[PDB]
Amino acid sequence: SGFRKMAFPSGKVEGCMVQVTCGTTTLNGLWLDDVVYCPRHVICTSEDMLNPNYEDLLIRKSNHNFLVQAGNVQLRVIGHSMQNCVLKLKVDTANPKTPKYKFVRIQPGQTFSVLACYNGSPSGVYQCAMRPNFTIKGSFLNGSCGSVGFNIDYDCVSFCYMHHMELPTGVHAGTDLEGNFYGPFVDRQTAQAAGTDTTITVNVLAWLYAAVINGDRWFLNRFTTTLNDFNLVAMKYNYEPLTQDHVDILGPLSAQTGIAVLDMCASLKELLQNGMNGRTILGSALLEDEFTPFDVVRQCSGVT
Amino acid sequence: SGFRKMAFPSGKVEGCMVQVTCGTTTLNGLWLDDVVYCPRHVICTSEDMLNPNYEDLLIRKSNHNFLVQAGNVQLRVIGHSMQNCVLKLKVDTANPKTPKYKFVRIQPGQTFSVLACYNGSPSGVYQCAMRPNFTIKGSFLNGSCGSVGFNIDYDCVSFCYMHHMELPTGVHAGTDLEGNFYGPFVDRQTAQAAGTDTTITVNVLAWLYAAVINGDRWFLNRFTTTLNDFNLVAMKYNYEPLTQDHVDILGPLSAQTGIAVLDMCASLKELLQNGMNGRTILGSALLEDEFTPFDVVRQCSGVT
Ligand SMILES: CC(C)OCCCN(Cc1ccco1)C(=O)Nc1cn(C)c(=O)c2ccccc12
Ligand SMILES: CC(C)OCCCN(Cc1ccco1)C(=O)Nc1cn(C)c(=O)c2ccccc12
Repeated sequence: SGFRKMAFPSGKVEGCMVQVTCGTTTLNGLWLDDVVYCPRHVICTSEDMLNPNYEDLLIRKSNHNFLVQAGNVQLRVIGHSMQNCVLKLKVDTANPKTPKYKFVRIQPGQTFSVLACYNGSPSGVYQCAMRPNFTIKGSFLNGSCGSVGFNIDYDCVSFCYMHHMELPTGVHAGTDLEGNFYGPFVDRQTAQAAGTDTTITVNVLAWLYAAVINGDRWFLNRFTTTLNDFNLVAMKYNYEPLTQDHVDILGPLSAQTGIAVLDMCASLKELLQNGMNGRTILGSALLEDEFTPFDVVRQCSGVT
Repeated sequence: SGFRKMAFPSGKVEGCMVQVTCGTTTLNGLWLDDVVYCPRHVICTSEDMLNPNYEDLLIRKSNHNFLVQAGNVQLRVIGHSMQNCVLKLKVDTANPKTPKYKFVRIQPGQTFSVLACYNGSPSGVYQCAMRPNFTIKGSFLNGSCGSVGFNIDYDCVSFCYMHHMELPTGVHAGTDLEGNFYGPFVDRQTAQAAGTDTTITVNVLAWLYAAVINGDRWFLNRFTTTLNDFNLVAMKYNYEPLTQDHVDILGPLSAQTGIAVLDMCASLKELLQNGMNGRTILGSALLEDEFTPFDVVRQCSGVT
């Protein structure tokens, strides 16, 4: 029992972190096989970041201008290319610690772990979610660009995020491992505002199921609702609309607890309308939305 | 910017996890050098757990009765001994992945990361704190015994916790790596109640400093207080008393923000008395106490 915000074990990703330096700019890179992936803004000077033309700036860079250091040893760069907002640096040595991996582009509401790194060295690991406005609420200081987000399925690491930027409001933006930004963000120092950060409804419901499984049941009410009635309330409270696909995904949690999905929706509707009244659920005084239904099943069953 | 509950990178500890089986009981072990450390109740059957006499039960066990599996390969046990509530199994092979390490016994209020494991395989990593009642609020299912808690200082892992038990209230109890339980708990299936789980005041203050550093400043008030006046309020709200040692530890955070420690105490006093009024601090609707002042400095400075 007990329910914690849990990150994946980070070892498989730690073995991939390298430092990439171009000129006087240093950030993190991800070394998989004989390729090092890093944010393309490693080629920029501070002055270039106001309005960079990456294709033009890249012309002034050769293989020998990219310094890649894995631990305290230098990797030889034998090729380089730009794919969207990431640079792929071909090195002469395959990473001996390369885990089985995939590159995946996640949808909003999906969670993942971030291994925050500085100078190619891991500092910590935390769990977060792709917000519905395509930002993440991370913990990133200068030098953390190139840190990655991932999920693990047994022995395969699915990389889903690479850190690029902080918006002026302190929220974070980045790309998938193909270099495509999540959301409308661009790698340029121009003020970019985020859209509404709505609450991930299917994740709140999953966490209410986790709470029932662990014995926090005070919020269970005597009501039910429909998807349409619930969604009227969800819209009022800036919660994402609940679809039958979300209901389907909650099926195993509904089966384990015996609480119909629409009954849990009605309990969540009452929590939104009445508030918590100074009470807590799983040690939180607000409704947690960074656990997917799969995370709850995984944590409550002990998948390794 | 951004402030997250961050665990240490778990790779160095992942390389130490093994599965230990004795008879039909299986749990996790920690392999450092040529010794595997695990909870002594691996020698017990379910019936023995009601009132075990470990010294007597251990007489019926030889080296060949302990099965230690590291990955999918078996380690040869060449010696065994009981130290308090842990068994030390001497193996014929030093763990090639043994990191630099120390065994430390932490004080209440100190935080650490837990690598939850099942069958010697890591499932996840989370950050928690030794509560003032010497329990931890973890996330542990059957099979998680032997999972460890640790802190990392550059390349040295300081192991501070080994998981042994869940109390009937769903909170967790365990030992240091010398086998001494934190608190008064015993490894026997007898109902054991925990004392008052008070809030770690110095950690709440540290987290209020982290909030100011990241721009959440609404709670900053126009008051100051004294240690004695603050402690009258702390006692009323089941907060640990604040000492001058805690004030000393908050010094670097006071210096960085320009907010005197006693001024932050007065702001915390007003939050305790007025509540949050539906507002949040660092995305939390309650006062967080599982960040030490050192964790805040580390996270806000980017120590790797
Ligand atoms: C858009 C994201 C990716 O980067 C944002 C941060 C960009 N950097 C850091 C960086 C990345 C590569 C090379 O330098 C940066 O120096 N920008 C600034 C540019 N200029 C001209 C300023 O005057 C300035 C003033 C204050 C703070 C930042 C800046
Ligand atoms: C005290 C801590 C360490 O262990 C608590 C759990 C102890 N175990 C598991 C275990 C560890 C080693 C061997 O078995 C256990 O089986 N106890 C029970 C004993 N008996 C006799 C019951 O009837 C019973 C009924 C329901 C649930 C648990 C038990």
